[PDB]
Amino acid sequence: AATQEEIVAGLAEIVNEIAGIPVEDVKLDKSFTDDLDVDSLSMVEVVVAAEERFDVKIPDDDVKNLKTVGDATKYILDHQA
Repeated sequence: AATQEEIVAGLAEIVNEIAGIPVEDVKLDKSFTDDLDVDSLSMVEVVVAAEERFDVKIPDDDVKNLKTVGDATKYILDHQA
């Protein structure tokens, strides 16, 4: 279980590990594979550590359709426990 504050703010922690993007820069209007740029191939590893964080369940086949954390937020909320 998590909140938007865990998703948005929390992702930046994970994103800072995976790639090294600022711990507040992974905002709702910040697209992972566009504005953020998070290694690009390793992006699934962000998912893994995010799944670790929110306890979310998002397989590679599922995550392949995301964009920003705006999408990720309501998405992760429905895909988490």
